[PDB]
This record gives sequence, structure tokens and C-alpha cells, in this order.
Amino acid sequence: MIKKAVLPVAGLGTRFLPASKSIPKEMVTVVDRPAIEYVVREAVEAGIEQIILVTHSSKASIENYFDRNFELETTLEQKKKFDLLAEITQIVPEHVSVISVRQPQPLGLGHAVLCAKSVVGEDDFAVLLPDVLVKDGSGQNDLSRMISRYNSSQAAQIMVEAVPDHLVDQYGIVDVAQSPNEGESIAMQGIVEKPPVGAAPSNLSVVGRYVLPAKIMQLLENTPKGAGNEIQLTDAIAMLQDTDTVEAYRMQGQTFDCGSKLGYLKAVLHYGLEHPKLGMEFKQLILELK
Amino acid sequence: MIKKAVLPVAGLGTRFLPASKSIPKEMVTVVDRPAIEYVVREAVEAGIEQIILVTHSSKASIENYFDRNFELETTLEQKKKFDLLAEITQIVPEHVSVISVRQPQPLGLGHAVLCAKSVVGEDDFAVLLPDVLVKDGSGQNDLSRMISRYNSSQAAQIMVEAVPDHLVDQYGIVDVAQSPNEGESIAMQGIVEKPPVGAAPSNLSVVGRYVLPAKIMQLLENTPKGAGNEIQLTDAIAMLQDTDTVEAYRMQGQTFDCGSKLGYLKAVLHYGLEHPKLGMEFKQLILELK
Amino acid sequence: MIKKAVLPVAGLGTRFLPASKSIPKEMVTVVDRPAIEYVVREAVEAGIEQIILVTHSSKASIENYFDRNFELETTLEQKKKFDLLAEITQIVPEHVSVISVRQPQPLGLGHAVLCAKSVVGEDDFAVLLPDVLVKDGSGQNDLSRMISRYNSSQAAQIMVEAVPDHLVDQYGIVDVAQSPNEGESIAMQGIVEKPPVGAAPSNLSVVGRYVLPAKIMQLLENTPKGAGNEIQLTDAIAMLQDTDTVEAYRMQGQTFDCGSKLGYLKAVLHYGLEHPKLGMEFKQLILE
Amino acid sequence: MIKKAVLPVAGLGTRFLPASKSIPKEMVTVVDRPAIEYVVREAVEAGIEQIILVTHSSKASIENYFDRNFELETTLEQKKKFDLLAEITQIVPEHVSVISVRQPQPLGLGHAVLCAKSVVGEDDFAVLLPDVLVKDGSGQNDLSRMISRYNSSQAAQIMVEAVPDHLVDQYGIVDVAQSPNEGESIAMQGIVEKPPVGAAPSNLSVVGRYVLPAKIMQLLENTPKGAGNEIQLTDAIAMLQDTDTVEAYRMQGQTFDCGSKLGYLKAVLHYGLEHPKLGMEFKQLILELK
Ligand SMILES: O=c1ccn([C@@H]2O[C@H](COP(=O)(O)OP(=O)(O)O[C@H]3O[C@H](CO)[C@@H](O)[C@H](O)[C@H]3O)[C@@H](O)[C@H]2O)c(=O)[nH]1
Ligand SMILES: O=c1ccn([C@@H]2O[C@H](COP(=O)(O)OP(=O)(O)O[C@H]3O[C@H](CO)[C@@H](O)[C@H](O)[C@H]3O)[C@@H](O)[C@H]2O)c(=O)[nH]1
Ligand SMILES: O=c1ccn([C@@H]2O[C@H](COP(=O)(O)OP(=O)(O)O[C@H]3O[C@H](CO)[C@@H](O)[C@H](O)[C@H]3O)[C@@H](O)[C@H]2O)c(=O)[nH]1
Ligand SMILES: O=c1ccn([C@@H]2O[C@H](COP(=O)(O)OP(=O)(O)O[C@H]3O[C@H](CO)[C@@H](O)[C@H](O)[C@H]3O)[C@@H](O)[C@H]2O)c(=O)[nH]1
Repeated sequence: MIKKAVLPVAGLGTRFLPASKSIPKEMVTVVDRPAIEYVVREAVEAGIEQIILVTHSSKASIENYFDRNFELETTLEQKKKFDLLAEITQIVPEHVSVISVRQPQPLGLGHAVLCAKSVVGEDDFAVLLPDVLVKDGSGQNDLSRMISRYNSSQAAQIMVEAVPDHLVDQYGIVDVAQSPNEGESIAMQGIVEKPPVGAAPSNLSVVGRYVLPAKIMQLLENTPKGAGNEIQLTDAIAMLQDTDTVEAYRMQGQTFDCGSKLGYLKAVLHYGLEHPKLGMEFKQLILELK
Repeated sequence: MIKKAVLPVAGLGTRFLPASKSIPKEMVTVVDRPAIEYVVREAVEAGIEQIILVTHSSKASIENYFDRNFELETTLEQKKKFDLLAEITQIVPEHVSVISVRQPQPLGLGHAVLCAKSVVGEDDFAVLLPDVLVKDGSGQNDLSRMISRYNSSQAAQIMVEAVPDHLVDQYGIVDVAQSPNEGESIAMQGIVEKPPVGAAPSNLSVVGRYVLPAKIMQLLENTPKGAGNEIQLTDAIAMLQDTDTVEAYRMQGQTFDCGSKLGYLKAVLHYGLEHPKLGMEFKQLILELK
Repeated sequence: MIKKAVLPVAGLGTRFLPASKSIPKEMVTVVDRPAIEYVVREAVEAGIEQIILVTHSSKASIENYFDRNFELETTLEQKKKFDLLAEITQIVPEHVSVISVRQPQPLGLGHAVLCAKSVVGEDDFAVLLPDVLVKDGSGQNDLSRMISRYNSSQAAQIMVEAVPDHLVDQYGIVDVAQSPNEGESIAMQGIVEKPPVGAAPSNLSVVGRYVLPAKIMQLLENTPKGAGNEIQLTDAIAMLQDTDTVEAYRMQGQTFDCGSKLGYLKAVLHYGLEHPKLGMEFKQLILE
Repeated sequence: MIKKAVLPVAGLGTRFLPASKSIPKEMVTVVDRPAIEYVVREAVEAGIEQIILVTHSSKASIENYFDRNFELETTLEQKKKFDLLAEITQIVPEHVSVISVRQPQPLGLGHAVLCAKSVVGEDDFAVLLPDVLVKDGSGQNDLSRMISRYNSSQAAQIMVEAVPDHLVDQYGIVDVAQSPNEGESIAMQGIVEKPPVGAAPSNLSVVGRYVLPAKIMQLLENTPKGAGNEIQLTDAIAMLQDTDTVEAYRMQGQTFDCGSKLGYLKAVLHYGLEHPKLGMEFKQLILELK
């Protein structure tokens, strides 16, 4: 029932700038594979069949990653390395497509999502910020939970993890009665994007995983351009709360912010240890560093 | 209402090959604009809102043509040339989106169209072979008629032009009782892809302008492994006459084939003479030759 | 011996839009091939062997067009379409190097040529403005005549041809004693960039072909902004006339500006009919 | 003086995949910046001024990286964010040329260097293999010590360092007389490429740093296919040992091979800990692991 996911990938480097000058930020190397792939595989493992990149004129390498590469496939045959020729050809199942739409100017997430309007058309869709990875564990992943919850509830889902009270100006924050338990979704009565430390309806941060009705697209057309002169998505959610019901899902798994260079280095260490091939030999390389 | 049009643009440019080596065949510059624009501007003027490009890894320029180019815009401002600036920022109306999707391998026109099965969904959609221009006259354009005619008839429409009985080798050809009149569509009881010049149910060529129900995507999914090297669209329309009705609309327009190097030149001369600004200088420029 | 040409291909194509919006102006298809080709088939046919490109971020399409396109070669090799494989595989003969250096910002045709400084070193060199095609004359190509004339006179060559006195507005103009003859060179007293219509020393415009000494790089190092706050090559050709004799070669051939929207359409018409395989049938299309 | 360095980057990254599937192995991000930087910033800091790149159609992003980025630049002078501008603008000193010549087919690391003949001309040149990083904490960089030793001795330098007696069949190993000392040369009798684990002159591997006379280009033009159907450099380095004294400079620094998956991980740890802005907090994150 929820099949389409929007990834906004149209932002320039800035946050990440020397690395992401001449290649996209989304494409920077986490252990051995670009960040974007952790995001796509997350969607995929939740029954997402249509990936809708909202991309910029300079992000061809994201499109090409999920596409076949004649010169590289034939070099991987002429060297008889049918090993990788499988990993570089099945990056994504055959039933899963990948769709490119352009943001004309970087007028912010809200505008970005609104560019995937014509593709999403009439269906209820997920949104995954590809700045954020979401390492899970036993059984399903967090996004799989939210969709099935969206299905039975028919109420927009919005992932939330609790953060230090001072990093609250950095994230969007949800107004909630009591915070819900890991893996469950308590109704929410308000949301705000740039809340100054102490002026926070709670400590529960918007993680960057959503599930939203195609209404949100007509709402995005008619949101004011506030929160830093940019059209904000979390404003369009507030306008949905005026009529439709919106819940805050608490995730079970830990996140990572590959926006911040520091947050990226954290994702390398943690994914570099959970790595099923070098995870252990990596651990050994850390110990012997001092 | 038929809104989505599919432009298969995934083919390398083998026919056009010194020119299209290092830029798409579709970006080949007719008078002063790329061929692809003439095609898109034909779709747009028939209430197409969604341009679905089935593209290759190389055909970046095509996507970028319908997007905004900061570097160029800002030099058109820094130079006072507000002339061009509106021409290159409004290549299409803003209600018109341009979606993009990848043909993993070149397995034929049919497999290209099938590649947009997800972007098309359940909506009846047009197909426009972008290596073929369709200069019209007064009132509205040809594709306009076909779509109005599809909507009322609910039966697939397939543009047909009369061609000499020896060039039947080089086209798809339709089977009709009586040949229809310019601007009207008689029913058709058969289609052939590459029938050998003399064994053809008529002299009516498939022009490469279609309107097709979403249904045809599941047929494409189960077409014989090709009529030639690869999977053919015309084959998938044979399997449509097995259940639904298919009509042949006879165009009232004159066409050009920018696939053949000689067809390209023909079009340069024709669009070059009908040019609002250069048109008559061009005439005077041709007249001056030995 | 003159070996290294220096094509400045770093300018966006504001003059030819929307054609050159997504592609470079140089890859504007003329009959059945990019423009740059014709200009590089000029350099080579006059014994140039190191085509230096001063390019931009946005102009990979040029560098790719003078290199092997793997997916295209292997598809054509398999299908045994040796005709079309011919047209892509040997564009410039195997001995011809094609070199890239980026013009970081576009501060003018001078700054442009001064970006090829390190790669030219101490070698005397030609400059071809790709925006402008020159059409092969009887046997010899105009550029060969110039190179061998610098190779004898050791004095810089500057290709020139007449223009209507009112269009002299928008070229470099050269001052002359006896007005040099068709295929002849003749000493000059000075050069000036985009001079005002009336009060310009002649009707002879700088075409876009030069042969210079590697001395010019140290003149261009000094030469200040002299047009749109833009470093000019002419303003360094001035500074050269100060010390060493400079000449003005006059065109034996015929020329097109693909800068102009009309100049393009003219080049497509001429090269059109003169085309080996297509000219014959093309000549028929016209008459209809 | 020695002023030109010849970086061969025409390889695809089959060794580091799917890292390099859509971005050059050279633009694989170490800590916060592409690998190639470190190599180029190592050449610069030994008075290299013309960084020649032998490159491939896929390697546009290298040439863009050592060039101005009009959108990024103006969109940083906008928010007056001079820190990040600092990072993209003078990545290498203003006095440094960066040249691009294309390697038509990948016929080997000799054929690669021979493609840069018409630009090295008659001048003696360094060659930096970009896959191999060299961290030089001494104060002077291993390449300055080498360039001044060729200057003084006029003898073709070759960086070498010790590798376990197994895994000698990866590198090209040298034939050392008196076994040279840390950061100083010793004349070598011969050199062989990827020799069998057993038939090994020494345990001293060719690292990837070389300083060579433009004699090589005339040798390289007349050496046949060595190991695989590849024109080795090591084989042309032998053909110079036949006539001129060739020395074997021993590493003082510490290397990494981003060719290998661990080499990368190890470089992202080391360069990571000795990072200015991140060292202190990265050191913090490694301690927070368990
Ligand atoms: O015009 C734009 C602007 C942004 N982006 C993308 O948007 C994502 C993140 O948006 P950004 O503007 O960086 O905002 P954040 O600071 O990441 O804040 C967002 O993400 C937070 C979690 O990281 C949430 O808490 C907030 O609600 C949400 O606004 C990135 O992947 C960008 O590439 C676009 O594609 N186009
Ligand atoms: O795998 C492929 C093959 C082709 N194309 C593109 O799709 C079009 C197909 O044209 P082409 O491959 O040359 O086929 P044609 O020989 O033109 O045949 C088609 O076009 C005829 C009219 O031009 C019709 O009458 C036929 O029914 C139809 O099969 C071109 O624009 C190609 O670039 C793709 O995108 N993918
Ligand atoms: O910073 C720059 C400026 C120009 N160019 C290129 O140089 C060529 C010519 O530059 P342009 O500014 O178009 O030249 P003009 O302003 O027309 O002036 C030159 O071109 C005329 C040819 O038409 C000559 O008559 C003039 O004397 C000569 O100075 C073009 O291909 C540009 O792309 C660059 O690469 N970088
Ligand atoms: O046709 C070619 C072949 C190689 N390369 C590049 O050359 C570099 C080094 O060559 P590569 O083939 O990756 O390594 P090997 O050739 O296996 O080994 C090289 O590197 C070893 C150290 O890693 C040395 O000991 C060897 O002498 C040297 O040949 C790589 O970045 C390649 O991209 C090219 O650009 N073009």
C-alpha cells in the first residue's frame, strides 16, 4: 500500500564541503559503499518499489550508482571477477525502480519534496532524508514498522528519538503528551522546526523518516516561506494537524547524522565494526593506533 | 484526461554517429535549439504535464536542458541580456515536470517504454519517439486530436502517414480496410514491424506518435523475445488488438526523421525557413549558392 | 617548427543559445559532426600535433569526442559496422596529443591563452578561436601558409579579411600600408580591439587565427584589462609590435562565425553541399 | 629543478568497489576530503608546480576538484561563510598548473606515463601513484628528500619499503646491494614486477613514488608487455639500469593502499586522529566504542 519513497538529494555540499566539492555528499564513502545505498536499502527492506530522487544538475553519480555501467561490467569479466560483478549489478532488486526529478533552486526540503508531487500523484508515500543513516538489528527495521502502523491507523507517521535538551535548536521537535515506548506511536498535537533551547515542546526530535498522505503536496503549495526564508516540510505537517491526525513513532534503533563531518566519522566507526567481512580485522586496527 | 507522455531517449546514436559520439542524438542542434525541445514543445501544446524521459547514463544534457543552469543564468544577468534569460528559464511552463528513468540495457523501444511502467501507473499515456519531429499548421496540433479522440473512443490511437511502397522495409505498417482521411482515425485489424517491401497490409507507416492504456505495460512484460534483435512495441500492440480496440489516426501534419542524417538536414531546411526571426534571411542565404 | 595549437574553449555560448545551453557551443552539430572537429582538422592538416584545450567545468564533451568511447566502439566492433566505427575511432591521427587545462575564471582571450603558458613553455605556437571555422582552399589550407611564413619571416602572423565598415565595430582591426593581397602577408603598424564604427584604421578584421612567439606569454602577463575589463590578445600583439615586426596574413579561404545564428546556418549550407556522401542528395532537398 | 609530476588515474577502481562504482577511486573521501588531494598536496610541498593527470572519460570530478566551482563559491560568499570558502578555493597554490591528457586504452602503468610524453617534454619528472598515500610526519616529506637526492646524484630515484616475505608478489621489488637505511638511497642492480613468492631479490617493494629522467619516455616507447598484457614501468626502469645508475630510496614516512579496503580504513583512522578540527573529538569517539 505504501510503495513510493522521496529522497531529497538536491542540497550542495556546505555542511560537508571539502569532500563534497566535486562529488555529491550523498555519494561519500562509508567504509566501502556510498551513504545513499544505506538509505535506499533501508527503504527497500520496507517494501519500497519506487525510489524518487529529488536531485540537482550535479548529482549524476547518484543516478548512475543504481544503474548498469557497461565499461565496468566488461572490465569485471576480462578480469574473471564475477564476485563484484554481482554486487555492482544487483545494488537493488529488479522489481525496484529509481526515478529522477530536478529541484530548479535550493528553496529547502519542503520545495524539494513538492518537486516529487507529479510522481507521487495520489499514493501515500514515505520520505527519507539521506543525510541520516539508521542502523537497526533483530527482525524488521523502524521504517517497516511506521508504514504498517500508517496502514492500520490512516494517520501520518513521523519518526522521533529523544535528544539532549541543548541540541534541540538543531532538529525539528514534536509537541506530545507523554513520549511513546520504543517501537510504538503516540498521537502528537504540534511540531516546530527551529525551537530555541528551553523553548522546546519536548525533547523528542524529528529523525528524518516520514509517512505522509498526498494531501501534504497541496499543503506544501500553500505553506508560508518561513524558517530561514526556505519552505519547510515540518510547517506543512502542522497544516495537516489542523484537519487530519498525525502520530509520532519512536524508533528502536540508533541513528547517525552524515550531515556533520563528525557524525559521518561516527557512522564509519559503527558500520565499520558491524561490517561482516572486515568488522573484526578493523577492530584490531583501532587497538593498535596509540 | 491523458497527461503523461513517455520519450524513449535511451538509445546510443549509431545512425547519426560522428555527431552523436559525445552528446545525445536528441541534443543535435536543428536550427538553434536541440531536436528534443521540438518534441517536448509538441507534447506540452497537447496538455502533457509530465515528460517521462527513458534515458541512458550519457544523456545528462537532455535532463539538464529542461532544468535551471545557475552559472549561465548569472552570466546572462551580469551581462544585461534579459532577452535570452526568459527563453532559457521558461523552456517549458512551470506546471510541466520532467521525470527521468534508466533503461539498464538497450533491449529495444518496447523495453524502454516498459521502463516507465511505475511512473505511468494506471493512467492512459502518450508515447513520442523523439528521433521524429511533426511540423503542423493552423488550429491545434496532431497529437492534440489523437488524445481528444482516445478519450471519447476509449480505444488506443496510433499515428499513421502514407509512405512509398518500397520504404515499407524501414517502418512499422498497419492493417486497415479503407485508408483514413487526414485528421480522422479508422479502426485497424493488424500491425507488422519490419514487413519486407511488397508484403505489407498497406502503405500506412506508424509515424511514432501513440496514445496507449496502462494495460500495454503488462503486455510488454510478456511480449515475444523480439521482432528483430530485441522486444518491439508494435508486437505489444498486436496483443492489444486480441482484446481491446486499436484505431489508426492519419495525421494532417508533415513529419521529419532526425534519425537518418539526411532526414535531419531536410528538417534543418524546413524549420529554418519557418523561423520567425532568421526565416527570410535564410531564404536569401540559400538563393546565393552555386 | 610550429607544433602546438591553443584553442580557447572556456567561454559559455551566450551568443548561441538555447543551442549551447546543455552542450558546449563547440559541439554544435554542423551537417553531421561537431564544429570543433573542423577547427582541429584545420590544425592537424597544417602539421599541428598538440591541440591544447583551455576549457571549463562544463565542456567534458570536447575531451570525450577526441578519445575512445568504449561502449560505442565495442557495440560497433561486434555488429561489424566498420563504416561508422571509422567515423569515431580515428578522428585525429594517433601521433596527435589533446591536452586540457581549465581557465579558472573567464577574464578574457588573453588570460585564456596565458593559461596554456606552462604547456607551451618556450615553443612558438598557433591560436585557433573555435567559434570561427575557415573553409579549406585550393590544396594548401590558410593556416599552413601562415606557419611556413612565420617559419621564414620569424614574424608573428595574424589572419585578417575585409568586413563592411559598419560591422568593424566588433572585431580587432589592424593598420596597414599597402593593403595585403589574397594569400599574402604584409607588415603592420598597430592593432586595436572592438574600435568605434568610423575612426578604425582599416576594414581588415582579426579573423581568429594567429601564429605567435612564446614571448607573447610575458606580454600577456603584463597586458591589463582592455575591453569589458577583459584581458585582450590584441593588446599583447600591440606590445609585441613595439619591439619585433608583426605581419597581417590575408585569407585565401572562406570563413564562418558559428557565434552568429546566421553564420552557423551558412556553414551548414556550404559544408552541406561540399559533404562527401550527403552533398549530392542534399543539393536535391534544397531544390524542393 | 624537478617541477612536473605525472599522476596516472586512468584505472577504474575494481580493487575498491562499490566505493568507486560511480566516483573515481581518487575521490574516495578520507576523513573529510578526496584521496587525490593528499597525493597532490604531497607533490606541491616538494616544489611540484605542473601536476599532470593521465586520466579517463569517467574521471571529470578530479579536474573539477582542482578548479573553481561557480555555484558553490557564490553561494558561500552569500552566507559570508569564509571558513568553507577557504576549503574549496586555493586547495593548491595559485602558481600550480593542472594538466589533463587521456589514456585511450588501459595498456598499463608504463603506457600510462608514456601518454604524458608531449607535456613532460625533455624535463626530468616525478610519478605519484594516487592509490598509495604517504604520510610524512618527519617535517620534510619523503618526496622532497627524494627530489633533492636525484638533483644531487642525478640518479633515477625509486621509493621502497619492507613488506612481509609473503605478499611480495603484489608489488615490484628491487635488487639492493648493501640494504639501504631509513630515509636514504643505495644503488640497485635490477628490479622485477610482481615476482613469485619465492623468486624475490628482497622484501623491498616499489611503493608508488618515483623520480625519473625523460630518457624513460624513449625506453617506454620500446618495452614490450610485462606482467599481463600490460607495459610495466618497472620493466622500463630495468632498461635504464642497463646504462645509468638507478638508486632505491627507502621510506622514512608511513604509507596506505586505498587500493585495499583496510589500507583505506587505516588512512581514515590515522589522518583522522591527526585532523586539526576533528582529531580531538574523533579520538573521543574511538574511546566511546564499548
Ligand atoms: O532545497 C533543498 C534543501 C535541502 N535538501 C535536502 O534536505 C536534506 C536535509 O534538509 P536540511 O535543509 O539540511 O535540514 P535539516 O537541518 O537536515 O533539518 C531536517 O532534518 C532534521 C533531521 O536531520 C529534521 O529534524 C528537520 O525537521 C528537517 O527540517 C538534505 O539531504 C538536503 O540535501 C534538498 O534536497 N533541497
Ligand atoms: O532500446 C532502445 C531502442 C531505442 N530507443 C529509442 O527509441 C526510439 C526507437 O527508434 P529505433 O530504435 O530507431 O526504431 P525504429 O526503427 O524507428 O522503429 C520504430 O519507429 C518507427 C517510425 O520511426 C515505427 O513505425 C516502428 O513501429 C517503431 O518500431 C529511438 O529514439 C531510440 O533512441 C530506446 O530508448 N531504447
Ligand atoms: O575568458 C575567455 C574569453 C574567451 N574565450 C574564448 O575565446 C573565443 C573568442 O572569445 P570572444 O570573447 O568571443 O572573442 P571576441 O570578443 O569576438 O574577440 C576576438 O574574436 C574576434 C573573432 O570574431 C576577433 O576579431 C577579435 O579581434 C578577438 O579579440 C571564444 O571561443 C571564447 O569561448 C575563452 O575561452 N575564455
Ligand atoms: O593502464 C593503466 C594502468 C594503471 N594505471 C594507474 O596506475 C596506478 C598504479 O597501477 P596499478 O595497476 O593500480 O598497480 P600495479 O600496477 O599492480 O602496481 C603498481 O603499484 C605497486 C605499488 O602498489 C608497485 O610496486 C608496482 O611497481 C606498480 O606497477 C593505478 O592508480 C592505476 O589507476 C593507469 O592509470 N593506467
